[PDB]
Amino acid sequence: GSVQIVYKPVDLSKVTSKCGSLGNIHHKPGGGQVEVKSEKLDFKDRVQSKIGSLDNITHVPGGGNKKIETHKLTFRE
Amino acid sequence: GSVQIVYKPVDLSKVTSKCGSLGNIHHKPGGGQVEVKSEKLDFKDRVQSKIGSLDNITHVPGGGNKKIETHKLTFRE
Amino acid sequence: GSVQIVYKPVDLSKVTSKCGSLGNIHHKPGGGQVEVKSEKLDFKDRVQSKIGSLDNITHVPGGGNKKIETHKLTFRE
Amino acid sequence: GSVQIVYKPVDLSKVTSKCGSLGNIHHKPGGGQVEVKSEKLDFKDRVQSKIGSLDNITHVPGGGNKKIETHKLTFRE
Amino acid sequence: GSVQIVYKPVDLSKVTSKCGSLGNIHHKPGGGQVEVKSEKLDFKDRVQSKIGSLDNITHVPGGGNKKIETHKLTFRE
Amino acid sequence: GSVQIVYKPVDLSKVTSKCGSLGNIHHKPGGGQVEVKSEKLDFKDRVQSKIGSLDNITHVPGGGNKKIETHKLTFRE
Amino acid sequence: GSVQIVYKPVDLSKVTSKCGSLGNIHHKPGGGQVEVKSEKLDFKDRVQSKIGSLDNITHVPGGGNKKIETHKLTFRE
Repeated sequence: GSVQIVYKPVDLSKVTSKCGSLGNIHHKPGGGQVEVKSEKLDFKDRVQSKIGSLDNITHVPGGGNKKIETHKLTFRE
Repeated sequence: GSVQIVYKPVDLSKVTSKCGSLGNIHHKPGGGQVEVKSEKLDFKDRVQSKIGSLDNITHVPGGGNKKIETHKLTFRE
Repeated sequence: GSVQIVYKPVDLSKVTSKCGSLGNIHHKPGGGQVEVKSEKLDFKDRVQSKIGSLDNITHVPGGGNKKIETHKLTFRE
Repeated sequence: GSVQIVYKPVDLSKVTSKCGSLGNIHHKPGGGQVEVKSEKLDFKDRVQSKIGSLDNITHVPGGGNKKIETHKLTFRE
Repeated sequence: GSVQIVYKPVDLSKVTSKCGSLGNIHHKPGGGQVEVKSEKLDFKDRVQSKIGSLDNITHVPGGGNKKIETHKLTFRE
Repeated sequence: GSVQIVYKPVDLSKVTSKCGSLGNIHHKPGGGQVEVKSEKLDFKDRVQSKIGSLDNITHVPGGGNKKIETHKLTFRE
Repeated sequence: GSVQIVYKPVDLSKVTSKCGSLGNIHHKPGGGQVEVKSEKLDFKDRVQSKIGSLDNITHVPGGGNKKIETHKLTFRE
């Protein structure tokens, strides 16, 4: 009683982006006020806590393109 | 009772980005005020805590492109 | 009862970025005020804590492109 | 009952970035004020704590490109 | 035809201020951004021009009290 | 036709200020950004021009009190 | 036709300030950024021009008190 498994994922994908020009991009924030009053914090296992923040990203890629691919062959006899 | 497994992922992907020019990108923040009053913090295991922050990224790649790929063959007899 | 396993990941990927020019990129922050009052901190195991910060990245790569790939064949008889 | 395992990852990847010119990149921060009042800190095991910081990176690579690859064959009889 | 003029201003004024204590006075500004683009300026005769300014007075007198008094006898025959 | 003029300003004024204590006075500015682009400036006669300034006075007198008094007898026959 | 003029300003003024103590006065500025681009400047006659300045006075007198007094008898026959 043979088990024969044949995983053959072929992937000829493409992800592609032509641009002429990005040009004028002003990002001109006027100041903030933030206040946070915590007493106790217990974080445990897997955490990300951005607590009490005032911030400004200006993320201008020259085409940001992204491809994700997850293959998984679990087997249990 | 033979177990024959054949994992053959072929991947001819591409991720691609032409640009002419990025040009003018002003990022001109006006100042902040942040206040954070914590008493106790216990972090444990796996943490990232950006607590009480005032900050300014200007991330301008010449095309940022990204490809992720995770293969996994677990087997349990 | 033979176990025959054959992991053959072929990967002909590419990640690619042409640019003409990046040019003018002003990042001109006006000053901050940050205040943080913690009493106790116990970090343990795996931590990253940026506490009480005021900061300014200007990360301008000439195309930042990135490829991740994780293969894993666990086997338990 | 023979166990035959054959891990043959072939990887013909490429990560690539042409640029003409990066050119004008001003990073002109105006000063900060930061205050941090901690009493006790106990860090343990694996930590990174940037506490109470005011800072300015200007990271301008000539194309920063990065490839990660982790292979792992655990086996337990 | 005699002209007899008799100016007799008597002034027994007082201006007065008792205080116990002034005590805690925090003046904690978070930073600014100002931009001014003038081409031509011609000022003439009597001017005060504070142009393009970012500033912070903290004027804490121990009682500031002020008395003005202007007398004037013009005469034209 | 005699002209008899008698200017007799008597002035018994007082300006006065008792204080116990001035005590805590924090003046803690977070940094600025100022930009001024003028082409031509012609000032003439009587001018004061504070152009393009970023500044911080902390003027704490021990009672600042001030008295002004201007007398003037013009006469034209 | 005699002109008889008698200017008799009597002035028994006082300006006065008792204080116990001035005590804690922190003046803790965080740095600035100033930019000024002028082409031509012609000042003439009576000028004061503080152009392009970043500065910090901490003027703490032990009571600053001030009295001004201007007398003037012009006469034209």
